[PDB]
Amino acid sequence: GKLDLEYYRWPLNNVALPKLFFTKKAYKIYFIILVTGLLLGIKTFNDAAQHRCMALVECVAFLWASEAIPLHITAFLVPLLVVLFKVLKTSDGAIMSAASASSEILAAMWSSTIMILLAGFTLGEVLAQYNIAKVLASWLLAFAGCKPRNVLLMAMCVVFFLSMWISNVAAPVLTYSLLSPLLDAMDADSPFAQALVLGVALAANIGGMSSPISSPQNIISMSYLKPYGIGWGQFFAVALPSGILAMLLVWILLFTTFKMNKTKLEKFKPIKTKFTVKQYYIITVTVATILLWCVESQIEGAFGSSGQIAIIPIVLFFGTGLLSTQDLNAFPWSIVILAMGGIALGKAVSSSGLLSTIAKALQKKIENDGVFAILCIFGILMLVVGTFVSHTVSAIIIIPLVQEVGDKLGNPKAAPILVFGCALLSSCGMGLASSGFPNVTAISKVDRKGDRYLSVMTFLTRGVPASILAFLCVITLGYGIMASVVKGN
Amino acid sequence: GKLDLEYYRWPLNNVALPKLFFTKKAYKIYFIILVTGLLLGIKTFNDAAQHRCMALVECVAFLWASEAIPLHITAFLVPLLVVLFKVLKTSDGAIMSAASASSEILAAMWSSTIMILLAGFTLGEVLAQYNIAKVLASWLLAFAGCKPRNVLLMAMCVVFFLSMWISNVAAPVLTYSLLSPLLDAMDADSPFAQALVLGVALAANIGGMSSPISSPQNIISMSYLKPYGIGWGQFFAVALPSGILAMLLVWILLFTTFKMNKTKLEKFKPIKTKFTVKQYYIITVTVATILLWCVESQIEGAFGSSGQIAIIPIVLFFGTGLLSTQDLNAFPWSIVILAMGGIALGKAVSSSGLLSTIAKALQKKIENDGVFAILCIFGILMLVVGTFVSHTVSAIIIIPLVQEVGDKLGNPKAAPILVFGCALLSSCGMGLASSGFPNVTAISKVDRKGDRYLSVMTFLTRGVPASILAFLCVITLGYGIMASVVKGN
Ligand SMILES: CCCCCCCCCCCCCCCCCC(=O)OC[C@H](COP(=O)(O)O)OC(=O)CCCCCCCCCCCCCCCCC
Ligand SMILES: CCCCCCCCCCCCCCCCCC(=O)OC[C@H](COP(=O)(O)O)OC(=O)CCCCCCCCCCCCCCCCC
Ligand SMILES: CCCCCCCCCCCCCCCCCC(=O)OC[C@H](COP(=O)(O)O)OC(=O)CCCCCCCCCCCCCCCCC
Ligand SMILES: CCCCCCCCCCCCCCCCCC(=O)OC[C@H](COP(=O)(O)O)OC(=O)CCCCCCCCCCCCCCCCC
Ligand SMILES: CCCCCCCCCCCCCCCCCC(=O)OC[C@H](COP(=O)(O)O)OC(=O)CCCCCCCCCCCCCCCCC
Ligand SMILES: CCCCCCCCCCCCCCCCCC(=O)OC[C@H](COP(=O)(O)O)OC(=O)CCCCCCCCCCCCCCCCC
Ligand SMILES: CCCCCCCCCCCCCCCCCC(=O)OC[C@H](COP(=O)(O)O)OC(=O)CCCCCCCCCCCCCCCCC
Ligand SMILES: CCCCCCCCCCCCCCCCCC(=O)OC[C@H](COP(=O)(O)O)OC(=O)CCCCCCCCCCCCCCCCC
Repeated sequence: GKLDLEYYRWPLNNVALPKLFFTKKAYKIYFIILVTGLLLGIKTFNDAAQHRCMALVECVAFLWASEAIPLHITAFLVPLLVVLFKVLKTSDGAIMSAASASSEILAAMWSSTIMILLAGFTLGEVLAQYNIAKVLASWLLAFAGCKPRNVLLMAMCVVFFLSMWISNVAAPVLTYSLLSPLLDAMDADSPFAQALVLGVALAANIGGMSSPISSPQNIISMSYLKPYGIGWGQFFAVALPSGILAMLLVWILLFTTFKMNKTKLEKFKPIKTKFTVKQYYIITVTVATILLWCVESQIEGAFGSSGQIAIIPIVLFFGTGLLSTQDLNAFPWSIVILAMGGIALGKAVSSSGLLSTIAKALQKKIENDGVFAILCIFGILMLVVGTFVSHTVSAIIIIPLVQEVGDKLGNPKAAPILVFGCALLSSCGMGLASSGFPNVTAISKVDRKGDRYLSVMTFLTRGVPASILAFLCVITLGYGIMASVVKGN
Repeated sequence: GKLDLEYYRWPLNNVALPKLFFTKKAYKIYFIILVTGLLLGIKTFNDAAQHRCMALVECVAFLWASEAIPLHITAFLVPLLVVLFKVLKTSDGAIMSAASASSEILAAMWSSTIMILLAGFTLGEVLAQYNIAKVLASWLLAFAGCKPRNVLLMAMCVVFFLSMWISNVAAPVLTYSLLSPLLDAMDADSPFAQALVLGVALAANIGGMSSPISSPQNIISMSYLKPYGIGWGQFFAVALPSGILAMLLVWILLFTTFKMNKTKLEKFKPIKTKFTVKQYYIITVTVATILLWCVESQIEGAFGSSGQIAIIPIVLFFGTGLLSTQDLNAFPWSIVILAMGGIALGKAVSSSGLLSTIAKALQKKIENDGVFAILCIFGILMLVVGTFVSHTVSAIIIIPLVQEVGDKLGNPKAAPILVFGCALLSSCGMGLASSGFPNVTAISKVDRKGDRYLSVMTFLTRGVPASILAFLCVITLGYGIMASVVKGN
C-alpha cells in the first residue's frame, strides 16, 4: 500500500498530528474505550469476573454494532480480551490463570458448527461448479414467477425448509448457492439483492426454531419437554405455525421497506438436460450428507456430532479432485473467524456466570406473575441477550431456570409452556449482523466486484423489527396453540 | 469443472468401468485400506484403543507419505478417523463416547501455535506489502554475496537465529517473507529455489532445539533440568554448538545434492532510503511482537501464551486498514488445516496411550545398558516417532521416563544427560513434510504460477539424511560437551 500519511499542522516548531486521529472511526474507538473504562471503574456486579465480563460484553457489542473495525477482527480480539479481562472461571469457582484461560478460550473456537459451515462451503461450491445449482434454480425460479416478491418468498421458504431439518448453519450457504444464478447478475446496490440476502438470513433464523431438531436449543428443550408428554407432533403443532407466520410477516416487511418491486426479472424456463455420471456422484454425496444430518441423533453413537458427518463431503470432494486447493483457499474465512468470535464470547459469558446472575435476579421478581407474564418478561430477556450473545448459550442457562419457576406454579401446564415458549423465544433475537451463522453469512456476502450487499445499519433497521415480529408470533399464535395442545401431567 | 469421465469398456451387454479406479492414486488407496484392515484385524496391542490407534497412525502416515490425497485433506480426515476408530480415552481410562470424543478432538485443533502462525502470516504480508522486507533483504543479500551457497547459508542462519528466540512456528514464514525479493523471481523447477525452501525448513527444525525457549519441548526439559543445576549457560553450551554443527552439515548436504551452484544471482546493492512514519509503525509493532514472544515466560501472568500475544499484531494491522479482508482471505489456510491435523493426530496418540506403552516397553529392556546406549536407543525411538508424531507430544511422554531411568542409574550425571539429550533428540525427526510447522510451511509453498517448490519425495530424500545428521551431531558433540559441562548433584 501507500507509505504516506496526511497530517493536521498547527503552526504554534509546529505540532503536526496525523488526520487518522480525528475521523469517525477514531471517535467510535475513543467512545468505546471511554465506556469500557467507566464500566471497569464503576461497581456493577458483586462478582469480579461478572463485573469485568459486563464490560467485556459491552466493548465487544459496541465494536460490532458500530463496526469501528472489521467484524471478524473484533472476533479475533475476543480471545485476547477474555484472557486480559480475567473472566473465565474454574469449576471450583476461582479465577482461571491466564495460561489456563488462554488454552480454554482457544479450544472453544473450533467446534462442530465450524465443520458444518466448512461442509456448507464445500457443498455450495461443488454444486455451483458442476452446474447442479443452475439446473435446480431453473425449476424454483420457474415456480416462483416473474414477481420479485414471489422469488423472495421462494428463497425464504427454501432456507426455512432446510433449517427445519439440518439447522441454519449450512442452510443459508446452500440457499445462496441455489440463488447464485440470480444473485451473481445483480450488484450490491440493488434493493432486490439486499432483500434477498437479508431475507435468507432472517428466514434461516426463524427456520431454526420450527422443528425439534432445527437448532441446538431446540434439541435441548426437547429433552426437557419429553417428561411432560410433548412429542414431535406436539412440537410441530406449535413451532411450525409460529415460524411460518413469523416468516410471512417478515416477508411482508422486506418487500414493503425495500424498493424491490419494480425490478424486472428474467424468465427462467426449466433446464431439462440429463445429469452426467459425475453429477450423480455429487448429488448422491450431497443428498446423503443432508440425510445423515437429519438423522444425527440416531447415528450419534458412531459419528458423535454433525461436524464429523460434515467431514465426509469434504474428503469425498477435495480428495477426489473435484475441488482444488485453490477452491479451499477461496473459501470465505472471515466468516469462520467471525463465527469463532461469537462462540468465544458465549464461553466467556457462561464461564463468568454473568447471564446466570442476570437471569436469576429476574426470576426472583417474576416468580409469582402468571404464565403469560413470565413468558413475555423472560422472552424479552432472551430477545435482548440473544441479539448479542449466542442463542445456544442463553438457552442452556434460561431453560432450566424457567423450568423450576414453572414447577412451583400451581398450573400443571405452566412448566411445559415456559420451557416450550422460552425455547422458541431463544431464537427470536436476530438484529445484530455479527451474531448467529445466518447473520454472519449474510453480512459477509459480496457481489462480483467485492462490494457488500448489506451493512450493519441495514441489518439493524430490519432485523430488530423482524425480531419483534417473531417474538409477537410466538406469544400470540404459539401461546394460543400451546394452551390447547399442551396438557399438564 | 468437466462433467464427463473416461471408461474402460470390455464387451462381454458390456461392463464399462471408469478409468479412475485403475490409477496410481487408486492403487495407493487400495493398498492403504488393505494395510489398515489387516492391522485392525490382527491382534497387535492388548489395549483396544492402542491397537486401533496403531492402525490409525499407520493409515494417516501412509496417506501423508504417499500423498494419495492432498495432505490437508488427510488432516481434515484425521478427526473423523479419531472418532470412528474410538481411540480417545477418559482420564478414568474408559473409551470416550463418540459425542465426547468429537468435542474433545475438535477442541484440540485450534491452539496457540495456530494463532502464532496467523500472526506470522500477518507480519510477513505487512512487511512485504510496505517494502520493508525488500530493504531488509537488500542488506542480507549484499552480505551473502553472489555465491548461491552463501545465500543459502545466510537464509538458514537467519531462520535458525529467529527460531532460537521465537521458535520455528513463525520464524519460517518471516524468513520466507524476507526472501520474497529473491524467491518470487525464481520458478518452482529451479534447484536453487527448492534448496532455499527446503533449507529454511530444515534449519528451522534444527534451530528449534538450540535454545531453552526455542520449542515447547525445550521449555519442558528446562523445567526438568533446573533441579539438577542446568541453567541457560549450561543449556547454550551444549545445544547451540550441536545445532550450529547440524545446520552446517545440512547446508553442505543441500548445496552438494542440489544443482544450485551454477545459478547466477543478481547483485543486491543495499537500499538506503529513509523509512516513512507508517513504515516505522509497522517496524515498531513487528519488533514489539517479536520481543514479547521472546519474553513470553516473563509475561505469562497477563497474556497466558504466545498465541494471545499473536493477536496484537493481527488487530493492529487489520483494524487500522493496513491489511484488507482480501489479504486475510488470501492467507494459506491449507497450512492451518495441515497443522491442525497434526495436532489432532498427536492428541489421539497421547490420549490412547500408544506411545507411552511403546516407550515403557523399550525402557523395560534398556533400563540397564549405560548412559550412551540408552541415549542412542531412545534417540532412535524419538527420531522415528517425531518423523510422524508431534515433537511436543513425544517429548512430554518420553522425558519423565528417561528421567526415572537416569535416576535409577548409579551415575549422578545420568539423569541430566538423559533428559538433555532426549530433549535435543526430540526435535531431530524431520523427514516427513507433513509434520511440524516449518515442514508444513515449506511443503505448502508455491511460486507465482502456483506450482509447488517441493514434493514429499524430495522432502524424504533430504529430510531423513538431515535427521540422521542432526542425531549424530547431538550424540557426538552435544554428548561430549555434556560429559564435561553437566555435573551431577
Ligand atoms: C479497538 C480496541 C478497543 C479495546 C478496548 C479496551 C478497553 C480499554 C479500557 C481502558 C482501561 C480502563 C482501566 C480501568 C481500571 C480497570 C480495573 C478493572 O476492573 O480491570 C482490571 C483487570 C484485571 O485485573 P484484576 O482486577 O487484578 O483481576 O484488568 C484489565 O481489565 C486490563 C485492561 C484491559 C486492557 C485492554 C487492552 C486492549 C488490547 C488491544 C490490542 C491491540 C489492537 C488495538 C486495536 C486497533 C484499533 C484500530
Ligand atoms: C455511558 C455508559 C453506558 C453506555 C452504555 C453501556 C451498555 C451496557 C450497559 C451496562 C450497564 C451496567 C449493567 C449492570 C448495572 C447494575 C448491575 C447490578 O448491580 O445488578 C443488577 C441486575 C441483577 O444482578 P444482581 O442484582 O447483582 O443479582 O443486573 C442487571 O440489571 C444487568 C443489566 C444488564 C443490561 C445491559 C445489557 C446490554 C448487553 C449488550 C451490550 C450493549 C449493547 C448496546 C449497543 C446496541 C446498539 C443497537
Ligand atoms: C464412498 C465410500 C464410502 C464412504 C463412507 C463415508 C464414511 C464412512 C462411514 C462408515 C460407517 C462406520 C461407522 C459404524 C461402525 C459400527 C458402529 C459403531 O462402532 O458404533 C456403535 C454405535 C453405538 O453407540 P451408542 O449408541 O453410544 O451405544 O452404533 C450406533 O448406534 C450408531 C450406528 C450408526 C450407523 C451409521 C450407518 C452408516 C451411514 C452411512 C455412512 C456414510 C455414507 C457415505 C456418504 C456418501 C455416499 C456416497
Ligand atoms: C484391498 C482392499 C481395498 C479394495 C476394496 C475397495 C476400496 C474401497 C473404495 C475405495 C475407492 C476406490 C477408488 C479410490 C480413488 C478414487 C479416485 C479419485 O479419488 O479420483 C477420481 C477422479 C479423479 O481421478 P482421475 O480420474 O484418475 O484423474 O475424480 C472424479 O472424477 C470423481 C468423480 C467420479 C465418480 C466418483 C469417484 C469414486 C469415489 C469413491 C469414494 C471412496 C474413496 C475411498 C473410500 C474410503 C472408505 C473405504
Ligand atoms: C482415503 C481414505 C482411507 C480411509 C482408510 C480407512 C480404513 C479402512 C479399513 C477397512 C475396514 C476393516 C475392518 C476390519 C475390522 C475392524 C475391527 C476393529 O478393530 O475396528 C472396530 C472399530 C471400533 O469398534 P469397537 O471394537 O466396537 O470399538 O471400528 C472401526 O474401526 C470402524 C471402521 C473405520 C471406517 C473408516 C471409514 C473411512 C472414512 C472415509 C470418509 C469418506 C472419504 C473417502 C476418501 C476419499 C479418497 C478419494
Ligand atoms: C503389510 C502390513 C504392514 C505394513 C506396514 C505397516 C506400518 C506400521 C507397522 C505396525 C506394525 C505393528 C506394530 C506393533 C506390533 C506388535 C505390538 C505388540 O504386541 O507390542 C510390542 C511392542 C511393545 O508393546 P507391548 O509389548 O504391548 O508393551 O510394540 C512395538 O514394538 C510397537 C512398534 C511400532 C512400529 C511401527 C511404527 C511406525 C509409525 C509410523 C507409521 C508407518 C510409517 C511408514 C510409512 C513411512 C515410509 C517412509
Ligand atoms: C498501540 C496501542 C497499545 C496496544 C497494546 C496492545 C496490548 C495491550 C496490553 C496491555 C497490558 C495489559 C495487561 C497487564 C495488566 C496488569 C497485569 C495483570 O493483570 O496480570 C498480573 C500478572 C501476575 O500473574 P501471575 O504471574 O500468574 O501471578 O502480572 C505479571 O506477572 C505479568 C506482567 C505483564 C506485563 C506486560 C507488559 C506489557 C508490554 C506491552 C504490551 C503491549 C505491546 C504493544 C505492541 C505494539 C506497540 C505499538
Ligand atoms: C476517552 C478515552 C479514550 C481516548 C484515549 C486514547 C485512546 C487510546 C488509543 C486509541 C487509538 C487512537 C486512534 C484509533 C483509530 C486509529 C485509526 C485507524 O485505525 O486507522 C488509521 C489509518 C487508516 O485510517 P484513515 O487514515 O482515517 O483512512 O491507518 C493507518 O494509516 C495506520 C498507520 C498509521 C500509524 C499508526 C496509527 C495509530 C494506531 C494506534 C493503535 C491503537 C488502537 C487502539 C488501542 C487499544 C488500546 C487502548
